[PDB]
Amino acid sequence: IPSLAELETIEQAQYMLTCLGFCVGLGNVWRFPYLCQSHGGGAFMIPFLILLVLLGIPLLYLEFAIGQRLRRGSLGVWSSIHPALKGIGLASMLTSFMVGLYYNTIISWIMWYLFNSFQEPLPWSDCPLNENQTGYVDECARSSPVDYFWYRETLNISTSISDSGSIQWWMLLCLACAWSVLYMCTIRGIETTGKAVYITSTLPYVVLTIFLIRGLTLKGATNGIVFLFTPNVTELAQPDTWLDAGAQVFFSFSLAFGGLISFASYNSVHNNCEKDSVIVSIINGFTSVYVAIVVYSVIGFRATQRYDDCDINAFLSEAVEGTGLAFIVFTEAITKMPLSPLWSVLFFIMLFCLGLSSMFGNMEGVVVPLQDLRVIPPKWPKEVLTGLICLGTFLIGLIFTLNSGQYWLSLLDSYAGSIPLLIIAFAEMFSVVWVYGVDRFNKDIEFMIGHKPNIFWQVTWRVVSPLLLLIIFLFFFVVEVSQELTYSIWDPGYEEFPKSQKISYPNWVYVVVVIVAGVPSLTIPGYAIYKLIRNH
Ligand SMILES: *[C@@H]1O[C@H](CO)[C@@H](O[C@@H]2O[C@H](CO)[C@@H](O)[C@H](O)[C@H]2NC(C)=O)[C@H](O)[C@H]1NC(C)=O
Repeated sequence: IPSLAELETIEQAQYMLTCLGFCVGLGNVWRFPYLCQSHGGGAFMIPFLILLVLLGIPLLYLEFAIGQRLRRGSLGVWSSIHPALKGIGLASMLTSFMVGLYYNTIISWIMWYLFNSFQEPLPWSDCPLNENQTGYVDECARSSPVDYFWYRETLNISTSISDSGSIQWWMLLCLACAWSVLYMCTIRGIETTGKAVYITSTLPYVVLTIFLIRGLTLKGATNGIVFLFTPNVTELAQPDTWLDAGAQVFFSFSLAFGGLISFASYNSVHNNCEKDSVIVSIINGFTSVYVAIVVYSVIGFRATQRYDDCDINAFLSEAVEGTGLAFIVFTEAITKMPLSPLWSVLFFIMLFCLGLSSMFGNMEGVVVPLQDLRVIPPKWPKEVLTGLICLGTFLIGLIFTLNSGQYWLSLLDSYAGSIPLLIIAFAEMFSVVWVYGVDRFNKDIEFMIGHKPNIFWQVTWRVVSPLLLLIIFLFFFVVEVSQELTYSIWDPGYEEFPKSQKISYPNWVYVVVVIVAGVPSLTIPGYAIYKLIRNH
């Protein structure tokens, strides 16, 4: 590590749009709303806000500050503190790959909808007629046409994770475009993104505002809004609610991934990373709540319309459930708009840009570290590494093109983007407070900011944050052993078809969990041992 001296000598609007790039993403617009409805609004929102202040901000500040200090990427930072801690960056890289795997699938879906958004009568605006034009399609009439276009016309979802059917070639063609668009950006887009984020980070708020204006003017919006902030104590006492809220914060802030550390690694040795952390954290949080208010306003409308056809509570709880919640909700909203096609295009364009940028940043979190690992003949240009990475991920991504793809994505998302992040977070915190030393840390921050971190930072970094990730971790093991795995299925032929049918995951589903959530979590401890033993 350089001496503080070595730094000061090696030293010799924008602020806000770079900051914006960190507050928006598919994690805040696609994942957040779906996880909320999974816990009945309030019971998720409340814990999520609590943990965004006690783990979010502290960890974010602790990331920006460590990478500003060491002037090294995530894989160099940890190895520098202590050599037996390379594992952290390695686990960071694995997690990044496992998220990019299904992040592109999301982006494939986004474009698909964009492709279908150039028709005066949008294809989800109503129900399709049977072969004899005798009535509406049954599955479509019992469910919503917006449900029908997501579940049948788009995904052609099966009824189990075991029933795979074929590969949805439409999805393939989009995913091919998504990966190709990604490869093109990785080769050149990188610099362009630095010049394009100025709109990609602003457009979201613009479009969301329009959708907020319509959402709040929809009958029943309030029913939705209040449901988002009235916690069901019983659910608020579930160890899985506090486990999911925990991971959501790390996924929204992009913490426990490595990008933020590398980003700060290129900041001035005197940049105030204490303000950056706060500003970014606040906006990122507002963004998620803002998106939830938009979505829940629409959910309220839909449910209220059914409580009218016929408590609203039950209706709201059974309005929209799953990963496609965002696609279904925002599409329903679009249908209720003048010249809908224009709005559909605007929305899918901004979502595609928000996704492309989010995915590009994630790709870096896989390629950069690999390059540093020096695991390839130097000759091989970054192109080779990137193309190879893209190709490999795309190949596995075909699992989501299957008719059971949605079931797969849900499974992976529930693990690949959860426990692993929690582990990395704790590891990082501990390594900086107990290995690197909190005292040294405080002095270094006092050298670049001028003052030592307040008591808040101290208590959070030393006790509260670590303790929280310990109890939440324990929860994970009281949930994995005290709750049989179950997933909802879309079976048109089933009593209360529109209702949810939570079936049990096959036994082979555990080998999947052990791979996605296990390898990255054990990468840190494994490497440590390797080094230690090798050290003797
Ligand atoms: C409030 O939340 C609780 C907690 O999830 C809900 O209770 C669940 O009800 C379902 C349906 O019968 C059961 O399968 C679960 O086992 C229950 N979980 C627990 C821990 O109680 C409840 O339905 C929600 N509704 C209310 C009362 O607001």
